[PDB]
Amino acid sequence: MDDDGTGQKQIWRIEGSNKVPVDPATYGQFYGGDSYIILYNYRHGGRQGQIIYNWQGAQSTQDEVAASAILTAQLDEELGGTPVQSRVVQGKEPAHLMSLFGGKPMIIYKGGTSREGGQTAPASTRLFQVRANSAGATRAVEVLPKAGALNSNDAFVLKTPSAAYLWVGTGASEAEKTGAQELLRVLRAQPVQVAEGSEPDGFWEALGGKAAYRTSPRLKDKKMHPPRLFACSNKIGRFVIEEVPGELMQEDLATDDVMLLDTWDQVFVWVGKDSQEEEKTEALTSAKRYIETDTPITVVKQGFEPPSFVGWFLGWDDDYW
Ligand SMILES: [Ca+2]
Ligand SMILES: [Ca+2]
Ligand SMILES: [Ca+2]
Repeated sequence: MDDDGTGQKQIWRIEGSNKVPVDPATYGQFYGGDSYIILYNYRHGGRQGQIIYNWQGAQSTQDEVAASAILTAQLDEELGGTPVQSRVVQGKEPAHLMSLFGGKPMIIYKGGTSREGGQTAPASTRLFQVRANSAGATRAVEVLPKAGALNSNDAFVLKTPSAAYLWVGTGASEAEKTGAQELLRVLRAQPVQVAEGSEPDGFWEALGGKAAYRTSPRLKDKKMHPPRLFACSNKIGRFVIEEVPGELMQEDLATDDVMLLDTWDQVFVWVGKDSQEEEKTEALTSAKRYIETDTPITVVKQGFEPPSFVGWFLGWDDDYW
């Protein structure tokens, strides 16, 4: 999409059965627990156009997904059936959508709203994982503030009532460091700059104590064969393996299948709890063959993943399943 993302946009959040305007001063910040509709009006190549992006946060509920479908059909009809329509799940945003925020990162908070609970309040201590893709599109995703949530490949922002830290993994890019700084501007906090390996005591204390975290030779590498994830299933009646594009999200791990994560110097074979034995056997055979055409093969089970695996994902919830 050659359009530059600087057209007029309106953003609404699904709240119950309605779409509700988002504060225009916070465009670019979204709750991961919610669904949104973005109406983007632009002009490119001498012609006007409109796109509706329907963005589904990773923790948004089925009720909100269904509500969004009604709301977008309504909007579509209101506009006379003119917009291009695009459905996007968190982590799978196209470059064009990432460009709508003036070069700022997409910031994804924990929580959101629901019919029952209303708007959740922010935690007093917060941790965000800041990751950029190869193209430079940057996401700052809120996670639980524990030492184990860190990964060497990315930048992190840690905000507490009394302090703020910008932790920079050895593998973190300048886009990630910049994105972390933009997040800190939104949080209205001035950071202590912390490099991986020289953390001050206050940093670990703020996280509830020092602990091992998500690291490996490849996670620590700054240069970047960037890791590829594959879904392995025999559900269609024969065994096949296909790639999972976009940012690597925990939801991409199919609990009824086997997943291959190739980090180049290692291939993980992740076994879903409801996957059949044959899917593991064939995934192991396929992985060995991939490797041999041109390296550890590490088997991991759902719910028992090692930090070296979990570090490649953008956010991880220990109680996801
Ligand atoms: Ca919600
Ligand atoms: Ca990174
Ligand atoms: Ca299966």
